[PDB]
Amino acid sequence: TIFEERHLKYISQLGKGNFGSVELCRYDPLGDNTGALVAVKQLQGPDQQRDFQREIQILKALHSDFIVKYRGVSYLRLVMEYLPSGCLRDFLQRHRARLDASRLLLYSSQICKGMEYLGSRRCVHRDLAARNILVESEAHVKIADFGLAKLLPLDKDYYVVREPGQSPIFWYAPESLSDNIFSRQSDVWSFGVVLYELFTYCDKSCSPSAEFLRMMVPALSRLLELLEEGQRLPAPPACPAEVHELMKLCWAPSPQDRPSFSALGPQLDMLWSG
Ligand SMILES: C[C@@H](NC(=O)c1c[nH]c2ncc(C3CC3)nc12)C(=O)N1CCCCC1
Repeated sequence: TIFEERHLKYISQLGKGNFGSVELCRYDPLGDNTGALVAVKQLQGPDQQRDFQREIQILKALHSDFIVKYRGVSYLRLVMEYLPSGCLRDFLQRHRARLDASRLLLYSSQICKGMEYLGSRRCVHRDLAARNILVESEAHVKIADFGLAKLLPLDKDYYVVREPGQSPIFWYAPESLSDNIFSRQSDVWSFGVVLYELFTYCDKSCSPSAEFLRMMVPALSRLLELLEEGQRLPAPPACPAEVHELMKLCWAPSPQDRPSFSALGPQLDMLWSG
């Protein structure tokens, strides 16, 4: 669980995003190109470093088949398993022809259990989106990107963030947009949007962005008015009705009226079997 920097050998960039990068490296103590591939996160500020230390301790404490696996650290860097299939967003866009409704329901279920495990750990993810879900195998996904994750204090069930969110606005719960309030129930909001991503196969032309522009002053405020009015994303083409109903349930105006991940899971399992 401790990796010497000199044995970690740079290959390429996997991702870039707010103050950090993920790289493909080979952990290669023999120096001969035979070592295992790992994904390595690092920062590129005094506070981001503190947040980074917290992100590591959170992921180190997580153990689930549906959460990207922590491998160790190097001292400054976070070492993780490397999933060559990349993110679900690109996987969906590429393998559209092979993934039927069941597969999509299998993914949904797997993400759901993962989120149920996070909630049980008192962890709010804050950035659930298909781009942050990694693909382990054609029938297995894992939640990643804990850079924004917060631990809820025992006394509270919500968290308030001082500075504005830097992710696409179309994934945020209304109370996050208006008051910077994040909770396990704002995660359920974002999960509804992830479901929408799965059943559109993250098609760009019917993405949240594209759909918002079609429904029509600051964009953040417009989106708020639309959601306040009860406007919502439409059923993805060929989307099963029961699955769309689940989205709308995740998109309940008030966080208390959104179902828990533990309630959702059973329902997704039944639809998967249905
Ligand atoms: C989502 C996050 N990825 C990870 O933490 C990964 C862990 N093992 C992986 N195997 C393959 C990949 C492919 C997708 C690039 N990613 C990962 C990431 O890339 N980013 C972008 C940079 C900032 C953090 C979020």
